[PDB]
Amino acid sequence: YECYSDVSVHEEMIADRVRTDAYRLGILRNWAALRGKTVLDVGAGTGILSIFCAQAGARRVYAVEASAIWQQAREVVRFNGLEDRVHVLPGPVETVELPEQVDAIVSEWMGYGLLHESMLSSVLHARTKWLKEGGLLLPASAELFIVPISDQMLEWRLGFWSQVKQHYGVDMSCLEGFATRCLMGHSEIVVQGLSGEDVLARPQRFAQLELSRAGLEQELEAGVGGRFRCSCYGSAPMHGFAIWFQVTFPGGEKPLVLSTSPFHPATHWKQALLYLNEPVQVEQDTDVSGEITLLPSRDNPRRLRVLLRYKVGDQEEKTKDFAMED
Amino acid sequence: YECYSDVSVHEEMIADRVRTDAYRLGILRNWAALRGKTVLDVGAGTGILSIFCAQAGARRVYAVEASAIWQQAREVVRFNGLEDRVHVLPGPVETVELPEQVDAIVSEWMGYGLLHESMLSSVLHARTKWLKEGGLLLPASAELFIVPISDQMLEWRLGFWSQVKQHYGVDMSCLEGFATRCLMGHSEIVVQGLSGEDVLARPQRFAQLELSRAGLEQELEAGVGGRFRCSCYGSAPMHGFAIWFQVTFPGGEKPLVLSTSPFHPATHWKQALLYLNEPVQVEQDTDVSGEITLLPSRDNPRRLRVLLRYKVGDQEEKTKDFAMED
Ligand SMILES: Nc1ncnc2c1ncn2[C@@H]1O[C@H](CSCC[C@H](N)C(=O)O)[C@@H](O)[C@H]1O
Ligand SMILES: Nc1ncnc2c1ncn2[C@@H]1O[C@H](CSCC[C@H](N)C(=O)O)[C@@H](O)[C@H]1O
Repeated sequence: YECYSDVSVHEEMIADRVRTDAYRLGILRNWAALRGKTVLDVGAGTGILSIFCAQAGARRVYAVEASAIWQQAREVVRFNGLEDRVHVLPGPVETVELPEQVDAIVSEWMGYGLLHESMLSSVLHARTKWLKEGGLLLPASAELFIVPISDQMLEWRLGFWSQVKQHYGVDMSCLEGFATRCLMGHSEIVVQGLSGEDVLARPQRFAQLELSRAGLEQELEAGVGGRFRCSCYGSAPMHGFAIWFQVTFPGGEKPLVLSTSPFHPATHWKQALLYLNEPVQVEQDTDVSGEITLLPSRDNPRRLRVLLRYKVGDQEEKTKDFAMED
Repeated sequence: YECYSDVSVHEEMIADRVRTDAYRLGILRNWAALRGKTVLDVGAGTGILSIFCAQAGARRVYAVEASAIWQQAREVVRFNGLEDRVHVLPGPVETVELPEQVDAIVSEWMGYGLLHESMLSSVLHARTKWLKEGGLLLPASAELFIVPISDQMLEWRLGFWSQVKQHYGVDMSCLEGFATRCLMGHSEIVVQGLSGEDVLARPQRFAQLELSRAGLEQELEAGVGGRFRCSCYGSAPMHGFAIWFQVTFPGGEKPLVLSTSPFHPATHWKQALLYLNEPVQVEQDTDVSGEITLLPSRDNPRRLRVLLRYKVGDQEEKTKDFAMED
């Protein structure tokens, strides 16, 4: 059967060493709590996290996987001789039947912008249904950050048309307006990796999601987020905002943090970019504030929508609402 | 209006210096034939080729463009003060009405694998309808090449699963079979850029398309191509074949060749790859032969289909038919 996408998606995740080592170490550092205990792996994929749990000493791991990759998970487990310790089960976690409640849930559920097409609702469903009172959740929480940015690659693309004269003796500088409207004037969230120098101010946490928190499902439906305020470092053309997340694994010891910040090593999640309609020049101490909400799209409840109200310096407040890139 | 794709596509073409300089110089080297003459630019895009023709001395250029980018073409021409020499006209070349027959047609019509979603039929329609007897076609011809290849990036992806043990202490080598079926076992043409070291034998020309040739439209409908034979250079895991094209501009003087070969500087066309179902080991002097045809797909006449019958060394003849990547 056709499976190009199957392999590519899992290759990308497992090739993401930042992600995979964070889970590797985040699970292993909890060995004392996992040794001789049971684990549910929500969305086991190739089974890698389930085998990490077994390495950490778990007696039984339930590796639940909804798509066809479950077949590969079964094979990886059998091949590593762990079929008596890791039970790969097909189908959605919402309807899986387990022989027992579990001591722990592990899951990599995070989407682009944390919440775009994420498995969070499934993890919470599984927590409610299958996790023992006082059970371990790995990771245990997630936090969302926002900061104003100047995107060097975007700047290059905006400038491209004025470079045509130098290359080919045809003046196309008149197309800057066009490029700006097309590249910035849309209402789509753009997934792109930034570096530290693109960041124009101190990043601000705008949401914290404690996965054990009661009523988190209802919060996610209504929208998560809040206000933010920061001050710019120097002269720059601000292009908009970047948002990203981190998730935290409890330690034995200090917690382990898997971060997708532009200051930290790159991951496959990159960051989620929210472009203004056009650049705005900022200076040292330019105040930038706003209010942001992440919520389900109307027409597709799995698709991320962002509501943003913002103010840059002395410019009037502006609204720009986004929906995730196709 | 939403125009992200508009700008990106044209940015990519104009940013492709190999392509754009080839047209720049290919047109300019024909200055003696263009000076004081008329040109039809089929699919003018941003108008760049039309302005090249004006620089070459054309009295009048008809810049015909079917999509919304015509608006930008109009602006570029007005901005360069050439509205009296370059006439940007909206809509498909098939229904454009010109005041006169033209002395020359210029067009960049080539698709991936030369013929995937190409404008060749439109160029030939325009040639028949609008070009004067003995008129100049730029470029004048196209040639197609095939060679057996070993794709280093594919090899890396095939090997990936056996590297997991080293990174994360989980053995996933058992997934090689899976990766191979998924990455090679499909029937899609893959667009990817190769280097000279991926090429396993002397490339063979398998088709030549003379754009003035009578009945070329009927050839394209029936399928273009032919047999080929070559001999491998050394020990390698052969993954399949790469195909590519060149187009030729007559000189004043020697012709100018725009090539998309893996031995030549990279272009946005890259090459079109035809993977075997699994790798085959070849050695010095391993004979590789076959027959290849490029033709319209059944369900979408603009989509490229490739019929391939091939024989590697002592292995029996095999058929594998492909259709272009979604
Ligand atoms: N409701 C659900 N129940 C079970 N599996 C699900 C699910 N929703 C998504 N999935 C699966 O969850 C996986 C998430 S990707 C993470 C895979 C693996 N745990 C790893 O870390 O490498 C995908 O394979 C997807 O098919
Ligand atoms: N039948 C047709 N008539 C007119 N324009 C067409 C056409 N089919 C495709 N096009 C246009 O032809 C262009 C080809 S891309 C090449 C654009 C430009 N000449 C350059 O070299 O940079 C696209 O803009 C496409 O919209």
